[PDB]
Amino acid sequence: DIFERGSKGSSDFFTGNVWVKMLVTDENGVFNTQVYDVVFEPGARTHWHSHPGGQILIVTRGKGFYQERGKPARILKKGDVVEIPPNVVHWHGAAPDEELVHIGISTQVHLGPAEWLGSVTEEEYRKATEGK
Amino acid sequence: VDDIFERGSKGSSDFFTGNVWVKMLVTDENGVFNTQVYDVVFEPGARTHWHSHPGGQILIVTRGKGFYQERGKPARILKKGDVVEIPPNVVHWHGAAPDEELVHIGISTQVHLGPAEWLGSVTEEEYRKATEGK
Repeated sequence: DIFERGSKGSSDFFTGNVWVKMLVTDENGVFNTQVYDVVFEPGARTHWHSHPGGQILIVTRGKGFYQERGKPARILKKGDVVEIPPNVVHWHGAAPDEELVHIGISTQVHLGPAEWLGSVTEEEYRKATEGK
Repeated sequence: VDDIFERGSKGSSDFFTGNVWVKMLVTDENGVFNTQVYDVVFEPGARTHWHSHPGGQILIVTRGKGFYQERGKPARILKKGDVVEIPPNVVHWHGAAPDEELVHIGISTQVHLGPAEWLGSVTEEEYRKATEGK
C-alpha cells in the first residue's frame, strides 16, 4: 500500500519469501540509521539474529510475530511498534495464514552489522504461532 | 503516554502553525536507541515553524499531500511513499498542502547530538509562495 515491494531477501537470512525495500541506506553514514520496508509472505520469517544497535519495527499491515530467544512470542498487527533492544537475539516474520508488512529502523548502525544465527525451525515456528 | 489520545496531543503553537496532532511512537526514555520516532497529522494549511535538528531527521509520508522546504531552496511536494532525508542542522519546515492533510512518520536521528532548534514561523507569504498552485 505505502510502498512497492522491494527485492527478494536472501535464503541465507530468511525462511520463505520475503521482499525488502531500502528506504534509507545511509551510504554516506550521515544519519547512522538505516530504514527498510519488508513484506513477509505467510509463513516467511527471518533467521534468528541480533543487531548491536537497537532496532524499531512499525507494522503497517497484516499479522506477524516477534520473538526474543527464550521468551514467549508477541503477536503483531497493524499499528504495533516493536522496540528490539541492542544485542537481543530474536526473529520476526508473518503469521502462517497472513502476510506481515512493516517498516524497520536500524539504529546506531556504526556499532556493527547484524549477527545471523540459525534458522527458526519448523518446530520453533509452529510452537510460537500455532493457534494464536 | 500518547496512546491516551484519539489522534495524539495537539501541536503547541510554540512549534506549529495551525492544527497538528503528534503521537510519539518511540520516545527512547532510556536512550536505548539514540532515536525518537513519531507519527504526525497536519490538517490542511498546518505546518511546522522553521527549525533544525543537530542529528538530522527522516520523514516517511504515509498519506495525503504536503510540502518540505529548506531555507533558501524551492519547496518539495510530498505524497504517500516519499522519504525525506533531512541532514544535520539544515533549517527547514514541513507541513500539509493548503487543501489536503499530510500524515507522516518522523524519525529524529542521533538524538544525543541535541534537541531541535526552533526558529520563526513560516509566514503566510512564505507558505503561499511555497504552495500556491502546486
